[PDB]
Amino acid sequence: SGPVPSRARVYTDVNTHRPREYWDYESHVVEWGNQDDYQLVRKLGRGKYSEVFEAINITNNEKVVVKILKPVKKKKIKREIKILENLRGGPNIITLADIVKDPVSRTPALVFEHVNNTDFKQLYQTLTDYDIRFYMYEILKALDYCHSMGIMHRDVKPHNVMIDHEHRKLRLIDWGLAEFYHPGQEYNVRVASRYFKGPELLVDYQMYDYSLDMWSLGCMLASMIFRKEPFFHGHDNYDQLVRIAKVLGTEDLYDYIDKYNIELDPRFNDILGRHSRKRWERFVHSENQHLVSPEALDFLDKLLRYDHQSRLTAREAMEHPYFYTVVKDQA
Ligand SMILES: N#Cc1cnn2c(NC3CC3)cc(Nc3ccnc(-n4cnnc4)c3)nc12
Repeated sequence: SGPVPSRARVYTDVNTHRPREYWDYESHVVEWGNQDDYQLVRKLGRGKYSEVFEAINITNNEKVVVKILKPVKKKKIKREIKILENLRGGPNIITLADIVKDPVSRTPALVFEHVNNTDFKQLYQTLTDYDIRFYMYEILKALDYCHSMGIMHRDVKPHNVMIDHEHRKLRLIDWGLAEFYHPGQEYNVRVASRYFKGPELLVDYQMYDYSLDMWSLGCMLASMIFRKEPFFHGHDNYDQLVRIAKVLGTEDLYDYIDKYNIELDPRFNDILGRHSRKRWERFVHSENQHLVSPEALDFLDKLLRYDHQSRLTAREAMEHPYFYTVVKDQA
């Protein structure tokens, strides 16, 4: 007779108190700049819904990044744009600088500030214990901000974090999966990269919230401190939950599904089984030990919970002892 509802613990009603225009993005009319202000220098990457390029703004000679959209429902384009406009100027959020359209193709393109990134496959190996703490704090600033502005990112993962290590500068990018949180709303669970999916997505619980992002942050942290990328390495969406169960154990999994009355896919019946909750030490070794501390593990344990209501908020995470060195240094 149905699954049990959930409300976010924090920033629950923030969009309700706003003018409709703020979250009702289908009514947003898009303000188009001049496509001839930007000349593409070279391709930077691909996506599911985009091709990305370095470009020059010829009026100021500023370097710029251009995300040319593949055909996607116009609703989804207005959402990314609206979300980006709402968040502009927020801490460690990428700045949307312009929106242009090819006058012939009619293909839309988003123009962003350039960050002098160093790709994470090279950067993460160089990273000290202190660096991980510093950049994790920087990410949490962005997440607390967007959550406080009524927005879930829903795609937090290393590819979506730009770090200019030289200037100790971080930007959270790709708001193309992001959505507005409204209490009661049932969301698409076919979101996020497999390795970063929260249990709520994996068991098809739709009434999820900001805390989804905190799970994915936990996945990031785990891979960085344990130097194991990715941390939960499922073969598919089913085996992804099993890879999690083999670590957080099945006891809390079934208490979770019980608490929310979740109709578990029949196909999980075979493969899930019974597994104990492991201790973090099973993942410590001499190569990664210098990154691992009791603080780090305490923090990680409080991100990585099945029950979304029981995970740390961004603000609570920022107040954790793991960050005391960082908070002191920022004053
Ligand atoms: N936004 C943004 C942004 C800023 N600097 N920077 C850089 N800087 C590096 C020196 C080159 C690379 C990059 N790359 C990609 C690749 C693939 N997808 C995206 N993307 C998808 N949706 N939004 C962005 C970005 N994106 C960005």
